[PDB]
Amino acid sequence: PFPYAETDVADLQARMTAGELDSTTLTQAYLQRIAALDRTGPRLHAVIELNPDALKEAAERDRERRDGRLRGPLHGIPLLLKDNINAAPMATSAGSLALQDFRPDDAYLVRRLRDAGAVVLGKTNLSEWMNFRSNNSISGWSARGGQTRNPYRPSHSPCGSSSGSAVAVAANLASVAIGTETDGSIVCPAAINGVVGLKPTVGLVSRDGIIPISFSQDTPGPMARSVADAAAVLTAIAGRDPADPATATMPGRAVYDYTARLDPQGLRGKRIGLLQVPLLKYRGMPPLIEQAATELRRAGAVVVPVELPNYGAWAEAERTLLLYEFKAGLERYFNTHRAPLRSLADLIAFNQAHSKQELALFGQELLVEADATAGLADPAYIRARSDARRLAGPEGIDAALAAHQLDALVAPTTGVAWPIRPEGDDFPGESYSAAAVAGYPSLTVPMGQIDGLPVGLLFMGTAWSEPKLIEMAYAYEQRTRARRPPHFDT
Repeated sequence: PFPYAETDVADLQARMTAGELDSTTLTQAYLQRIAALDRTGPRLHAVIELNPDALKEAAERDRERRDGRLRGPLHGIPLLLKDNINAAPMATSAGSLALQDFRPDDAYLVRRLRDAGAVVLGKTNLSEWMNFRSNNSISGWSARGGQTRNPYRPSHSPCGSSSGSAVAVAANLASVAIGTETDGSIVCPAAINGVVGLKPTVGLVSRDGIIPISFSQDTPGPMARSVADAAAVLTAIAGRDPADPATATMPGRAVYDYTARLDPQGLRGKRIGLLQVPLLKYRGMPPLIEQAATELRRAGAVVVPVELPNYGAWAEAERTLLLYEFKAGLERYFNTHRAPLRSLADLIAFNQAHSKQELALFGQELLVEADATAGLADPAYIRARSDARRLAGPEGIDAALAAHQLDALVAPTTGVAWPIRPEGDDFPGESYSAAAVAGYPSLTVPMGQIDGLPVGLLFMGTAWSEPKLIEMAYAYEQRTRARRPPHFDT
């Protein structure tokens, strides 16, 4: 029995405050569990690199605690970081062999987490290049990290690209983790691995020190077994950073503790739109989404059916903006952090020179396509960026919210995990693209399982609605508690 299985941040903090546990002992527990499950047994491959300073940091936090000098709710809490997020002295590789020895200084959000007292356990594997390398890619695979596996059923996909962070949290390999989303990359693997994932409004959390895809859509976000844990993490990482102009665009930026929004009455009087989307009829879904609507109502919410007409009509425009933004953003990142690659051409050339190890399972067609883009002054890009955002936000989520005076929209996040195959992902559908493309907050909470595989309930709101989304998600979670632990089905 793993003694800290399913234990919240608040409870770990309580055990430490009482002296029954400390950071060093807790960190040792996770390290030993990683040793037992990650590259042997079920071979989850969630962790791409351990932090050589993890135990040094744990010991520092415990020494501080013994002097009665705490940093807050995350003091001594071990967590994992997706390996597109800079954190010394580890590499930040995006899963690529080209960056296996590239060890840039801490990302802004990592500096914040460390000052908050969190212990960085290590980095987690991801779909190589945040799944922007090929349309034939296999989710959760990278050359440097191998194949991340779903702990519910290790033959099946963890989704991604925040694959290792989702898996690690679900399998109790750390307390909490950080992921990043461009479109789906937090909430998809969170849902698929039966955990909570929160993708904030773009700009709430700094993107500085993260290997980027999209200035318009990218955001880091917390991944955790519970909403309370996710809220604690968000409190620590939210804030303005002059390095990231997107964080200057937040109106009424105020010091805010999101754990104050953990109200079991948080759904009373709320109005929720149940999105009329194809995933409602996904095989096995109707009983779950029906039960979820019912539980929302039992918690005191009003739940009404709502359309988001032409859901996905931004797809073409989004693909275009991502290609352009990936080239421009990556090349800027490589320059800023003095990486050993400086261009997308360099990366493409590296991969061909290392084809046996990098290109054996699938190609790099999307890298090539992005590299072909003329740059950010192309009016085609400008129009695509503007169109995608307008369709998904003002004309999508906002129009639906306004027309029915709603606080949030909900839908099943995605379908269930699919077999890991050389052919690449057999993707079932999504309801998270609107929020990702709008740059608006979304949050997935476990709502049950189909055939023993987790499914999530996705909440979405307008820009800067995280406090309210968190209240509503928490109130839902507390009366359902639909997460079950994985048990590594064969």
